Formats: sequence, structure tokens, C-alpha cells
Amino acid sequence: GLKTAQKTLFPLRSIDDVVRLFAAELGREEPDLVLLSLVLGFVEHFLAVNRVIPTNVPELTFQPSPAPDPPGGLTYFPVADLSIIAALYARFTAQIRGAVSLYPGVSSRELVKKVSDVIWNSLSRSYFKDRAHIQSLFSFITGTKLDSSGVAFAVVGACQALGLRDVHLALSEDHAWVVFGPNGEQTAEVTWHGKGDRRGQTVNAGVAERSWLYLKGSYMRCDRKMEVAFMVCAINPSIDLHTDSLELLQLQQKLLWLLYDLGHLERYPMALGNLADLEELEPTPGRPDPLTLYHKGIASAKTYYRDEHIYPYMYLAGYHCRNRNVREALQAWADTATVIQDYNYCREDEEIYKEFFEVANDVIPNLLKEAASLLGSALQDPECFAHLLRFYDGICKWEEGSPTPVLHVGWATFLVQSLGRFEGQVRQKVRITFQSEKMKGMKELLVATKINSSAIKLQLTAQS
Ligand SMILES: CC1(CN2CCC3(CC2)CN(c2ncnnc2Oc2ccc(F)cc2C(=O)N2[C@@H]4CC[C@H]2COC4)C3)CC1
Repeated sequence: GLKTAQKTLFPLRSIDDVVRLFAAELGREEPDLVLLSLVLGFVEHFLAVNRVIPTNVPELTFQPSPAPDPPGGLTYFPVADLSIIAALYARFTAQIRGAVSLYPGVSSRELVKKVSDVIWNSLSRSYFKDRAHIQSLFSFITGTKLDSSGVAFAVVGACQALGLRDVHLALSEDHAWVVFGPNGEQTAEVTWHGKGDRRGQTVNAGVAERSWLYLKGSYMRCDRKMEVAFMVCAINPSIDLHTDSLELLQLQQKLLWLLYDLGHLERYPMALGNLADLEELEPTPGRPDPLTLYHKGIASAKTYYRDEHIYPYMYLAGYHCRNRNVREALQAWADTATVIQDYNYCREDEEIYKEFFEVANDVIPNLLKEAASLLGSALQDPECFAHLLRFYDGICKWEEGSPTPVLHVGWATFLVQSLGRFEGQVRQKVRITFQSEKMKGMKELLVATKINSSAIKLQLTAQS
């Protein structure tokens, strides 16, 4: 049953009606995660899954009369009636409350597994786990489909609906599970990970193996407010690969600012980075500019998570790169590799591997080609060259002694090209200490007047 204070806010006819519902729920000790996620999923379904009116803008013509069709296209909002949303809410709570007095303010491992099994066993047996728009309880209720972290959110939402206030969402930079118990020290896997589960297990073994997936234990223990922030970050504006709903972007943006003003992103580095990326494209007057927010996310990760997160520096580097700040982008990537070098590359870390691959083999090559077209230039600065080498040193040190290889011949092709962007007289100016055995073993090749492509390929692809 929905409280009477929640009912009065309906119907939701605009983004700001949604913002006030979130504003009202965040003021309470337990924001209703189920209600909020259903509303977002309903809105997302009718703005992105079943797009009622296309986003096409007609060809810019002019004439004395008005245009036959709205010349800039249309934005819209699907009205969210209380009857529709309350009915879906009642469906979910009727499901969970009926499915789980056996368990007498701490939750047992047995209880957490049962709630987790209720969600798990409701899911469709065959669907594509990486589709868009299957993150919300609206998707669970109306489609019985959830993506990987959506399972974990739904398990937490189910635990809240049974009054299990010690069960919270735990988040790494690519995985989700639950924490519970007297001091939040109990852990349980509740979903699968990767393109291929450990359900029921603790995360002790993943923390001990020092994989990026478990962040060496420096992962996010959410409270109820950070769980709202997660569902907001989980909004997917994509209508197709090349088209985002303006409405859903604007909704996510205003909701992130709402959480920001209430202080609920203080320990959420990726949320601050996501907000900065939104401000970069659609700046809000009177708000901090994106660089301020990127540095807030880095400071958050230093303050609360031992500076063991990767993405805060990737957010910053990408912004510098898109704004042609070559020195600052290369430095931020050198800082990114400086964090990863203390991790072991394990079999479930493909996501951060893919981001590093894109940086090394597409983003940096483009940044350097751009700088060469301009050509003081960054390609004439030995500090930029040294930042490039430190980036590769961190990657090599990451690989070194890891159970999974990192560098392959394709990486060496782009390294040789990037080295070539710096003239030999520039490269011969650096005097650097490397950490990785791989980079130590080719320091001389990196600063030689002629770049020996075949020798660098051999060295970069040497085993371990
Ligand atoms: C490389 C770049 C960009 N890149 C940075 C990395 C994110 C994509 C863009 C930012 N995302 C996150 N934002 C906020 N909270 N969690 C995020 O991540 C997860 C963490 C644990 C987990 F189990 C699943 C996800 C996950 O993937 N997500 C997305 C969105 C929220 C969450 C659930 O829905 C899908 C991932 C420059 C820094």
C-alpha cells in the first residue's frame, strides 16, 4: 500500500513532477525504491522502448505561413496515472510479501538468499542479458527481465518491501551484490557477472584476488539515498544506437542535481562523473562547470575509497581530450594507469580492459593526430611523452604477474604510431624510471632516434 502522502503527488505529467516525487521520497528515512524505480521504468518505457512519436526534425525550409509540421520536432511526456503505477506497485508487493515469522534487527544469510531466490526464479529463462531498458522494477514486473545489476537492485528493493533495513546495495565499478548484517560486513552474491554465476557466495575471494571487479574491498556500500542515486544513474536514454531521448537525459540531469544538492553524491564518484558529462553537453546556468565536478569525483574516490577507483580519472581525461587539452588528458591517463598497476588482471575484468584498449588504441592516437594537425605544442613537450610512457608502464605493471594477458600485437601497432608522433629530439630529453619489467626492457627502444617497430612489437607482446 502506498502512503497517502505519496498518492497526492499523482498524476505525474512532467519531469518536474517526477523530481518532486523523488524530492519527497528522499526526505524520508526510507525512500520507496520500488515506487521510484517503477516510475522511472514506466517513463523510460514510453520514452525509449516504445517511442510514440519519432525524433526526426524536418528539413529547414522557410515560407510566409507556418510549417506543416513542428519544424524542430517534438518532445513529450507519458502521463503517469496513480491507478497505473499503484497497480504495478501492488503487483510487486503482493508478489514479494506472499513469497517470503520464520526469521525474527539483523537479517540472516538464509533470509537474504530466499529473497534473492524469489527475484532470480521469477526471471524469464532466455533473454539477452545486455539489452537496454531492463534495469528497473517496471521491467521486472511487466517483462520478467532484468540486467545483471538490476537483479541486485531488485533484491534490495524486495528486502526493503519486507522491512529488511540492514540489506543494502554494494557496488564496484562494474558489479553489484548485497551487504547486510550488524555493521554491513556480511556479503552475498545475488546476480551473475560478465558476458557468461557465484550466487550465494561471499565476495571474500574476489577481494582477496585483487581483481578490479571487487576493488580490493574499496567498493561502495550504499545507504538508501545512494540506492536512489544508482537507479538515477541507471536511466537509459537510448532510443537506438544513434539517438538519445532528450527527455530522459534532462530527467536524469535534474535528478542528479537534486541528489547532489542533498549531499547524496558525496561518496558516489561515478555519479559525479555522470553529472559532469551531462553538464558538458547541456550546461545548467549557475551550476559548477564540469571540471569542478570531475575533480569532486576524484576527491571522493581518494577520500572514501583509498584512491583505488579507475573511472574518476577516465572521466577527467575524456573531458580534457574532447576539449583538446592534450597535456592534461595525457596526465589524467597516466594517473589512471597508476591506479590499475596495483591490481591483478583477472578473468572478469573485461570491462576496464575494454576501456583501456579504446584509450590506448583509438582515443590517444586521435588526440595525438589532432595535436599534430595544430603543429607550445604538446608533441614538443617531453612531459607529454613521459605521460604517455607512464600510461603504458601502468598497463604493463598491471599485466605483470596477472593470471590473464593484457597486451597483444594490435596494441604494439598503436604504441609505435603514438611514439612516432613525438620527434626523436623530444623523446631523447626524458629520463624516466619504469616500474614494469616490460617497459624497463624496452626503455632504450622508446627514446632511440629511429623507432624499431618490430623490436617494440616483440617486447610489448612478451609473455607476462
Ligand atoms: C569510461 C567512462 C564512462 N563510463 C564510466 C562507467 C559507467 C559507464 C560510463 C558509469 N556507470 C555507473 N554509474 C553509476 N553507478 N554505477 C555505474 O556502473 C555500474 C557499477 C556496478 C554495476 F553492477 C553496474 C554498473 C553499470 O554499468 N551501470 C550503468 C549506469 C549505472 C549502473 C547501472 O546501469 C547501467 C558505469 C569515462 C568514465
